[PDB]
Amino acid sequence: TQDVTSGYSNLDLDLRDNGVCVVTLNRPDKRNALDVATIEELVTFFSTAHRKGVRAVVLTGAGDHFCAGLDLVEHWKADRSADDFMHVCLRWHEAFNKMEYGGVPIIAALRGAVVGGGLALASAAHLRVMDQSTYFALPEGQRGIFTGGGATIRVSDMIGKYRMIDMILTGRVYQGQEAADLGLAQYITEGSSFDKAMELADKIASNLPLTNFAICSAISHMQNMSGLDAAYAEAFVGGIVNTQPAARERLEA
Amino acid sequence: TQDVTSGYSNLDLDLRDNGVCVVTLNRPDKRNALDVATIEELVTFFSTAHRKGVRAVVLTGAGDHFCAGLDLVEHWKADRSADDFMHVCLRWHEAFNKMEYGGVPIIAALRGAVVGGGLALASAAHLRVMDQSTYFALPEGQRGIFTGGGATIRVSDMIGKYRMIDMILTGRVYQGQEAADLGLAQYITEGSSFDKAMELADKIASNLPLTNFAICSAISHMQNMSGLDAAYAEAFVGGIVNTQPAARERLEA
Amino acid sequence: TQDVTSGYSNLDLDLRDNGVCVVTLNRPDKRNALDVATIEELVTFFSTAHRKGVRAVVLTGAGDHFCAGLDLVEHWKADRSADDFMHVCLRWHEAFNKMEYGGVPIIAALRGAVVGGGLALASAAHLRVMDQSTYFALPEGQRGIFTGGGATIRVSDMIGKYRMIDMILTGRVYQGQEAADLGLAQYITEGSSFDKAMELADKIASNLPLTNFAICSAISHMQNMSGLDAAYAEAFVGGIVNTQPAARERLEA
Amino acid sequence: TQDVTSGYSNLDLDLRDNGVCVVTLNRPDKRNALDVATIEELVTFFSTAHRKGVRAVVLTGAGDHFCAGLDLVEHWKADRSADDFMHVCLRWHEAFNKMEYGGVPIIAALRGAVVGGGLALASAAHLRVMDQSTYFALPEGQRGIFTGGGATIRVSDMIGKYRMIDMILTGRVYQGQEAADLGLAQYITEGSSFDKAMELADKIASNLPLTNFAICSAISHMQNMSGLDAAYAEAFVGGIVNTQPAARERLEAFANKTA
Amino acid sequence: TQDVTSGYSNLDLDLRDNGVCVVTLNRPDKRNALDVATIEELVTFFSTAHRKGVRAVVLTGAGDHFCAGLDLVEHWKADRSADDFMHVCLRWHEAFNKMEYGGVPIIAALRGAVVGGGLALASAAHLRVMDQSTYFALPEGQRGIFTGGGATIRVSDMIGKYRMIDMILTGRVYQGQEAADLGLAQYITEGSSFDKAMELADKIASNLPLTNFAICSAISHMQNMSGLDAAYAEAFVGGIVNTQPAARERLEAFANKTA
Amino acid sequence: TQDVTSGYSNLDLDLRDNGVCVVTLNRPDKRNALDVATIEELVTFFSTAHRKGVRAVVLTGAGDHFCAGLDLVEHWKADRSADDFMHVCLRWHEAFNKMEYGGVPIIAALRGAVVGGGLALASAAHLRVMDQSTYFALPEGQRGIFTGGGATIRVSDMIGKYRMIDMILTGRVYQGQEAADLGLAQYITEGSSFDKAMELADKIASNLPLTNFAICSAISHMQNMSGLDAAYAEAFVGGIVNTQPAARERLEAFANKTA
Ligand SMILES: CSCCC(=O)SCCNC(=O)CCNC(=O)[C@H](O)C(C)(C)COP(=O)(O)OP(=O)(O)OC[C@H]1O[C@@H](n2cnc3c(N)ncnc32)[C@H](O)[C@@H]1OP(=O)(O)O
Ligand SMILES: CSCCC(=O)SCCNC(=O)CCNC(=O)[C@H](O)C(C)(C)COP(=O)(O)OP(=O)(O)OC[C@H]1O[C@@H](n2cnc3c(N)ncnc32)[C@H](O)[C@@H]1OP(=O)(O)O
Ligand SMILES: CSCCC(=O)SCCNC(=O)CCNC(=O)[C@H](O)C(C)(C)COP(=O)(O)OP(=O)(O)OC[C@H]1O[C@@H](n2cnc3c(N)ncnc32)[C@H](O)[C@@H]1OP(=O)(O)O
Repeated sequence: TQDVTSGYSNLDLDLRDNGVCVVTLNRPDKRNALDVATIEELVTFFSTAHRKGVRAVVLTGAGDHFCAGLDLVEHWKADRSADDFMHVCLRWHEAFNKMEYGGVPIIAALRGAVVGGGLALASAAHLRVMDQSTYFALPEGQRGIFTGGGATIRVSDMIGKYRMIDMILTGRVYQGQEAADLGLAQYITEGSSFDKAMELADKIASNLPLTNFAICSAISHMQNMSGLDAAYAEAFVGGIVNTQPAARERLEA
Repeated sequence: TQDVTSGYSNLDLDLRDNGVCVVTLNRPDKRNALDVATIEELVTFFSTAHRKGVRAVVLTGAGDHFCAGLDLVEHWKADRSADDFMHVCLRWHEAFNKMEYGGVPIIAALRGAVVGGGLALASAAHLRVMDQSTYFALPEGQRGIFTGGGATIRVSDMIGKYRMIDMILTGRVYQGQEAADLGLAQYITEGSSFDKAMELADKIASNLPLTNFAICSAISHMQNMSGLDAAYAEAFVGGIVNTQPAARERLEA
Repeated sequence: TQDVTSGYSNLDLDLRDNGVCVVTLNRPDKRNALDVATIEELVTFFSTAHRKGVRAVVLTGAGDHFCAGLDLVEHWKADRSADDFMHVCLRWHEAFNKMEYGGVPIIAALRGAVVGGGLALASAAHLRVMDQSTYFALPEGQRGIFTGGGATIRVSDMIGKYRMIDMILTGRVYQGQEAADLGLAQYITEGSSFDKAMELADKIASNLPLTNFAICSAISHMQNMSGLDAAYAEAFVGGIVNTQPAARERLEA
Repeated sequence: TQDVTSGYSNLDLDLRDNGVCVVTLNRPDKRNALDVATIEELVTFFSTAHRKGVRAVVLTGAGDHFCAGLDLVEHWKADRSADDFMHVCLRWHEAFNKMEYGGVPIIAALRGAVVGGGLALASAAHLRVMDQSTYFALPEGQRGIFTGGGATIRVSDMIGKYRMIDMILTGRVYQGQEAADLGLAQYITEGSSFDKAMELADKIASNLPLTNFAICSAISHMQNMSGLDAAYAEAFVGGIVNTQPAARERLEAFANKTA
Repeated sequence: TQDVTSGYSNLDLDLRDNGVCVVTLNRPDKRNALDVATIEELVTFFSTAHRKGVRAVVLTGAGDHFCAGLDLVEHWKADRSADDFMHVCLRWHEAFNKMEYGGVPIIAALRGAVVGGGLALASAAHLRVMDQSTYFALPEGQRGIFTGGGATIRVSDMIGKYRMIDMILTGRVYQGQEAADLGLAQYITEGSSFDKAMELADKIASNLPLTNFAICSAISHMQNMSGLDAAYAEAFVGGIVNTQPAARERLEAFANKTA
Repeated sequence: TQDVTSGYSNLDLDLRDNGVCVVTLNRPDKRNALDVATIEELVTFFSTAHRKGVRAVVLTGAGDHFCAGLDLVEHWKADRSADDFMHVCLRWHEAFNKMEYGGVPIIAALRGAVVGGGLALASAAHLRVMDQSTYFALPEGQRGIFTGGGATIRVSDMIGKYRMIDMILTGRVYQGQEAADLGLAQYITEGSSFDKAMELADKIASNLPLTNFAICSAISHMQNMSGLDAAYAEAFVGGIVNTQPAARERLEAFANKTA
């Protein structure tokens, strides 16, 4: 429906009949580099997806490469001051925080380069599916750049603080089974990562809206707390989710 | 001694001469599903084990399956309100928090199904030993249920926040070497997981009570703090543990 | 230069022309066991390395073994009170916290035994390179000792809280590819770990001082915060690092 | 300007030439109770105020009472499920978190009742100015319910965890100088709270945008961290704010004696 | 009832018909010093009070002094090792954490000395009522020792980290209105603190059990989190408490004008 | 002694026979503005004071004003890059964190201006004694800049997050009894703040070294944790401090009646 798919210049959207929305980064000529305009579009989409009824998102990059990172051309031309760039980083965080804590399951279908800000974007999804062409790296460090978008936060949760520091400090590249085993992606396929992502998304979309909402917002929040306080919060999350009428019906079913 | 082993209807206890207590979930006809009464028995046992002198616990399920999770039959019949269930979840947390932070080493000897609330229980032990029949999953999500018992907290520490979200979101199953390598169990055996657990427990029971106490309570607490404040707490833990007379004797020995 | 290399009795220093400083634990006759005097030397070196211009550190042990841990001979002879030892532990933390958050990249070239306090020291480096002779363990637990130096904090980040508890509780030893895959070291070599560490250090030293500084201090700090507050801090770190003139020059370059 | 004050209904907006925007809850016949429509307007306004160039906000309620809290009528009628209401609460948090961490100085000009969700709203502003008619309460318990809008977090920061528990647990009312001294408001006036709020806002709007942004976002974030980690973050905030070109003229003013 | 008040020795218990239970430390000849036996009784009582249906607790000390703290005699005599005493402290925490996070409203009716561990005990209650004879101190330093029972945590929440450090570092004594204003007690009376505590408790007991449970457990937990994460948890607490069937009658009372 | 008071320039040090060391900022003609050289001396002194045996510190400023904050002249002239200044701020934190968590009791004897970084410095001490000439402010905004030295952390702990935001956001000045009551200083005197500080310090120095160390380091660390985790840490702190041999004589003093 146009109410979900229109309004974006750098994203191509395709809403399926079961509520799965394919969100395709659409600047293939620039390897889907993320400029401020695209980030704002991500903020808008992920701020409203839940309320608009989107049941799950399959996030992919148009072309052979998922995302080449922050748009360094725009950055270089903009000749940003430290405060201008700090502000740009907060917009990246607003988009990625809405993805991580927004409650709509996001499954990234990766191909080719998932680098720098592109790895930050991939990390903001709940699930990642990589194929035989996919590789991960934070190569900007070699050119004096500190990766943003919360990669230092999310990639540390994915592969461990020390492997994350190794990646940004050395520009080390991971791919194939090695990358999956490291924790960069939960799924690796010999075929189409898009098709595998759709299979996962369709199954997820068939689950209860509230249950998926809790799974895709409460767990990240609880990981930010002491486990002794998270326990208490979890009891309230379980109280609401597990006593919903639709849930009771499924148990009976 | 009856002072340690009597008083439980759903648990079968066997106290060995070296202080190792075998705690066996004993509802094999229901695949050791955890109902409120069993949870209360776990709260009682783990609230008092340290003060009663138990040196280590080998936790296992009677039968071919460790634990089938929360008792969904009791749940369905009870037709719980959100607040009734929130309260039931707090009891699960009281039992599992007493296990994790209580200071008595717990070694789970797993077999067959370790699912849903059963994985939450297994996660509350310090060590897990799995065998060739053991498998892990959080299958309730497919039926609209959010897993409780702190699995979102402990399993995230075990396998990573994103693999934990993947498990609850998709119902994904892990077993064999793959599960051990993922972080679901530190030990995998080709033989008896109970026998391997006993070997581990006997060695642990031969160590100093206070040292084991600190290992099995302080580390979980320190992980809940900033590493800069945990450092300070660790200095005091080390100060008390490492200057005990029994410790000095062992160095000399 | 003497301004960087002189002043240490238990450490041997070698400053290379590109700012890489080799810091060699130098008590090979005692397997580089760490006594209070050596710890104080580590506090001094790592408190001043950044301001003295050191660009990266290659940390190694003289001889066939990296570090045998806390000096148990000094400990036993000192017959320390709980408060005396608590104070000794705070000095270990001061040294290791200066290593972890000080902003100077530290690459440990490991060989042989990396045990007890020696594993705590290795863990305080950002990167670890192990060879075919390297092994890791926390064997003091068997003799009633709780490992200090923040190993419970850092090793948990490296291999997971539960694998860390397993190591201290059982004295379990890891080595070879198994240890690297577990997360004990990011690099494993069939040749010289010192040579591989130097290769890494030389590449790191060729990067921008400020970028390396942020990578080697900000990430550890952000991991101590809720991801929602770390996001904000990261924006300011990115703002300062990514708008430095030297960075702009490298983009143009 | 039309791009800042247009499109709203429950809120009345007035952008002054110096960048101060007066945001008035405009449902006086309902004592400005916050229903879902009004919360969504607050989410919209505070999500974009900074980027739209608003320099400061004076938040007030039309009529004799600032805000009576959650619209209990809409709530009772909707007969909400626990998940329906949890979702409503998250919208409140989206609005109030944007107010607290958004970087735009907000000064609440209070009058009369500042109760329940109304106190949650007042607490989400950086500064509060109360007058002699202002009174504070968390009467939720009386209705048999729990507060929301982050009142348990913000009011505890304002008056202390134990005084916040006392307020919701007993329904205790605070007003006058006692309320100001307790920490419910930094300013209390014998006259118009609105005029005092405008005075504060005009002075704030005359300061540097970046500096106000940091003050109105960084401090709340640093309070959520261990002080040892917050110190490191503070250094980066100061590094960016304290070396901005716009501050050098003022630093020079001190160098001599013009300042 | 016998299933609530039986089996104790160091504590005297009186369960009133409205569910208010009066818990009295009963060792007046020792100024109610807390020895290990008394702490275990507090652990037992507060671990089960909620499930036993206690609606509110009025905690008080027999005699002229609320509680003189750790039983120094038992302590000195036991000549405890550092690990022995660390274990004793953990039992204190088990009792006091159950009081703070247990969900049962606790109102302390203070008189005379509320010192050392005695202040730790008073701090573990949600509300404190002091009279004109009440005084507060953390004289541990004088004995050459550190406080316990979570006083460094709770008293800092009550009066501020720096005032808490001042108290233990100098042995400074607070009393009267000054103590109340400092944050040591929310209520101060010219008469009987016990009667004022009972008034508070009876009103609290007339509110909804679930609502009081949330107020007396959720707020302390949310203070331990970043405010951004606490907000999410608050939404779930409100979702459950605010949609409970028992609250609808009261919401209706407001819908009209009976309320 | 020469091994404690030698080698400094910007600081004047006087070690008294009872172990109390008077640390005086000695740049009165500059109102004791903290430049990089002075911060490095504070880092050096507080990094070693505990191991050197200093029992307590009385921190004061030469002249009529405690400390005017960051040396704005050096700052303006250096025309620092954001990273240069971030690094300067980290040095400030190294000094102030060593003061707060170092374990050596610090008592600030204030006079006149305690502003900007000067308040950050005063806030890093455990106790503050103000006189009738003392006034507090965070006038950074006026200079178009942000505070530093952890003022956003420590002052928020002292007077409340919202009063701290008010101070930097409006430049509001506090003084007299009002400042003391707000939480800016635990002690206010009609006479000499220095003499009152010395009285406090001498009494503190007469207590046990280990006990003071814990009080002056453990409490700040425990405030950075969830209260449930802090309780466990407190038990270990108490285990070590409360069983120290040196405290038994004092415990015995109570056993009888000599105490
Ligand atoms: C995210 S969790 C949040 C938890 C909470 O905040 S619960 C609410 C707490 N907050 C409270 O419990 C505050 C409840 N309200 C009051 O105590 C009083 O209304 C006031 C003290 C605020 C003002 O008194 P007054 O001047 O006498 O006005 P009133 O009581 O006669 O009410 C006038 C109208 O305002 C209406 N009104 C008034 N308050 C609301 C409302 N709150 N929702 C809906 N309609 C309302 C009232 O119904 C009337 O509507 P009408 O009959 O159509 O003319
Ligand atoms: C988890 S860490 C906790 C750290 C702390 O709390 S340390 C203790 C702090 N707390 C303190 O340091 C408080 C110390 N006590 C006092 O200052 C006073 O006793 C009071 C101000 C509380 C009351 O004064 P008063 O009415 O004159 O009573 P008293 O001082 O004559 O004492 C009467 C009896 O109570 C006894 N008594 C009194 N206090 C204790 C006790 N505290 N342990 C044991 N027996 C005690 C006292 O010994 C006497 O016993 P008796 O000789 O057999 O008749
Ligand atoms: C880590 S981020 C920290 C952020 C901040 O702290 S920013 C600063 C906040 N802090 C402030 O904004 C405080 C600014 N200072 C004042 O408001 C006043 O100087 C006082 C109220 C503190 C004292 O007033 P007064 O007795 O009239 O002294 P004065 O204003 O005549 O100044 C006398 C000398 O002290 C010098 N002086 C005075 N303050 C400084 C300084 N602050 N840096 C350098 N030189 C200074 C002043 O320049 C003069 O130098 P001179 O012309 O060579 O004789």
